[PDB]
Order: sequence, then C-alpha cells, then structure tokens
Amino acid sequence: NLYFQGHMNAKEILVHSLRLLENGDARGWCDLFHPEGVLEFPYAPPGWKTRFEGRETIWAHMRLFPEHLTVRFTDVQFYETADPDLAIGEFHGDGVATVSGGKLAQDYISVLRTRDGQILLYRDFWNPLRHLEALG
Ligand SMILES: [Mg+2]
Repeated sequence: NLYFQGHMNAKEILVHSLRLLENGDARGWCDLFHPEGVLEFPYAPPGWKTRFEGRETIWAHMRLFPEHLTVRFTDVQFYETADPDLAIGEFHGDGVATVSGGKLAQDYISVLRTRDGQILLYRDFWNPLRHLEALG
C-alpha cells in the first residue's frame, strides 16, 4: 500500500502537512501544493500579504520557516464533509517564535481543497491577535 497509493484525501493532507511543519520541513510542506495551489490567510495583521498563488511562490516565502518558528500542533478535529477533497479541521499550535523569543499559542480552522492528492487551496484561519503576541 505505501508503495501502491491512491491519492491522499484532504484530511490526510492536512494532518501530514502539520507534521511537516513540526519537523521544520518547509520544502516538503510546499511540495504538497499543486503547482497552481493557493495559500490564503483570511485574518492577518494589517500590511501583510495574505494570498500566495503557486507552489513555488509559496516556497519563495517559506524557505526560512524553521529559522523563525518551532511549533507543535494538537490532533486535528475534523468536520465531516460531503467531498473527500474538502477538509475543514480545528487544532491548536504551541510554539516559540525564534527571533522574538515570544511564545505562540494559536487556534486554527483550516479549509483545504485538494485534487488528486495535491492542495489547490489552503485557507488558513488563525487569530491575528495571538500571532502579533508571539511576534512581540
Ligand atoms: Mg476574501
């Protein structure tokens, strides 16, 4: 089976993606995106760029992730969807922002749309107040 996989579904991709971030594997995380895949932050500090189109555009902005954040996530609680290519999950992250030393305690609801095991849209909701607390 791991040598004879069908394409990951959206639940599987979200869980795997979070492990990659825990590992600091920014390249592996970006690899999960379709070449035209999109990452969005609906809630973000003002002045930030909040939509990134294309896997390699995402990479251009992700390379140094492990040098900025170490993070651990709780188990994802999924809502049951009609389509396996849509996942909506809630989870919590605890980490340390490296440059400020600030603690990050973040609460997420992620909406992922996928196709053939690749991410088309990662819509990454989180609390911008908590993110600003970590950064300061
Ligand atoms: Mg919008």
